[PDB]
Amino acid sequence: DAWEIPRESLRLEVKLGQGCFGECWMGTWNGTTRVAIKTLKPGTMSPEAFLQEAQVMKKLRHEKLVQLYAVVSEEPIYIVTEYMSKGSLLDFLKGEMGKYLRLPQLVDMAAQIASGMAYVERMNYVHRDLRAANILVGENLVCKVADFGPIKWTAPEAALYGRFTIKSDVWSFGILLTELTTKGRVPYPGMVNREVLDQVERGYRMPCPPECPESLHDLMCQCWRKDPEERPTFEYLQAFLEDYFTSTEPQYQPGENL
Ligand SMILES: *[C@@H](c1c(-c2ccc(Cl)cc2)c2c(N)ncnc2n1CCOC)[C@H](C#N)C(=O)NC(C)C
Repeated sequence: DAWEIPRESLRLEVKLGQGCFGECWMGTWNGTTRVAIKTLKPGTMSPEAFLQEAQVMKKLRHEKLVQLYAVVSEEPIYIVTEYMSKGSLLDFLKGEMGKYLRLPQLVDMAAQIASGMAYVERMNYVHRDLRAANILVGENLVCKVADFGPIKWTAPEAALYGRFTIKSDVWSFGILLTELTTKGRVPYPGMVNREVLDQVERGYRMPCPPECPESLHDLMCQCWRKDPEERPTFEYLQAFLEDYFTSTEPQYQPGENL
């Protein structure tokens, strides 16, 4: 295992995250290079359980998935990755940084996540938890996919029958598109989880968010088709979002919030 590294090489400066699973920090690796590090509390999560997501980050490599750098596979376990300067995509949209984002940047972000997911698609994996809080933003508004181990984001066939496919990811990607256009507000405003399952199942889909182009709401609606197989591919979505402003919405004018 060439991914393995020694311990004195990690300085853990700033503390970013925590919970049941363990902490995650900003650090340094061999004195110079800036990294992000994620830790394990041995009590709650088991040793072979926490490893799970790191075996998965070894077998994947793409400019839009957060990159593995090194691992310390002896307790307490450490996982080392590139440092995404600008935090979770959800915080970014909610906070004072995201009030000035308009459609052109928001669509470019969507296209980058779509790229990363089209790579997941090609490699026959399934994400399961694709949403704005597990997208990390970097310098120059680079967005990358982050979690490798919630009914408002999960497709119904998945939430009800455990059927998690790349098509169930496409559903979630559609909800992610509403997070990008409402500055990271919670999808299904006012509805609690049990009420969302009922409504969705009976055909309800979110309306076109204010100032969102109808062509982009149509796309969300393709991603939310009752039938998994009539939802588009990430290859299709990528290509669509990449060319948005020539091929679909060349008329685009900026507005007050998009
Ligand atoms: C904390 C975290 C990470 C991160 C993600 C994945 C891995 Cl394997 C290691 C660390 C971040 C990175 N890479 N860059 C910048 N910020 C990062 N954070 C976000 C800080 O959240 C406040 C990680 C995430 N996301 C986390 O908190 N996860 C546990 C399971 C709660």
